[PDB]
Amino acid sequence: SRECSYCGKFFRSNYYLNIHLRTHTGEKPYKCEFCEYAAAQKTSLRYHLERHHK
Amino acid sequence: RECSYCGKFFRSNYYLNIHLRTHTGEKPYKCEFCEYAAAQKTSLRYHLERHH
DNA sequence: TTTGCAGAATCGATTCTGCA
DNA sequence: AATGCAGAATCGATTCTGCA
Ligand SMILES: [Cl-]
Ligand SMILES: [Zn+2]
Ligand SMILES: [Zn+2]
Ligand SMILES: [Zn+2]
Ligand SMILES: [Zn+2]
Ligand SMILES: [Zn+2]
Ligand SMILES: [Zn+2]
Ligand SMILES: [Zn+2]
Ligand SMILES: [Zn+2]
Repeated sequence: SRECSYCGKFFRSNYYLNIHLRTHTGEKPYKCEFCEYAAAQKTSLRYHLERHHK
Repeated sequence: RECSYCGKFFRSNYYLNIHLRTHTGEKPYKCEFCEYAAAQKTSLRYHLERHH
């Protein structure tokens, strides 16, 4: 589907909905290799690398 | 009135003392429903409103 | 159509400031 | 002058979206 069962928002793709759901479930598949930080989306990890590891 | 962490200046020593918590991580405002803690009163007030 | 990059927009959470 | 409440202003870690 494309509707979030938590917050009711409607998305352009099933693909992004599934990413979106991570924000409610707490799943965070992108692990920082340098510390124990994890992120739901790729952009958050990239930002984390640029600012805490430099 | 000068902070030694970020070099910023503040209007009073009273607020400078509060400001330092942003760096030192001292969080005297404590939620009585969960383990949340805050440096400034407004943060605790916001926390209580939407969460509890 | 489904996946993905990349970075701007968003808005929760916090800091700063007007006034007492 | 020093303390303090309360809300305006700001920030930034994440979500969202133009584009491919
Ligand atoms: Cl304390
Ligand atoms: Zn949702
Ligand atoms: Zn969208
Ligand atoms: Zn890290
Ligand atoms: Zn480090
Ligand atoms: Zn400082
Ligand atoms: Zn709480
Ligand atoms: Zn929360
Ligand atoms: Zn910003």
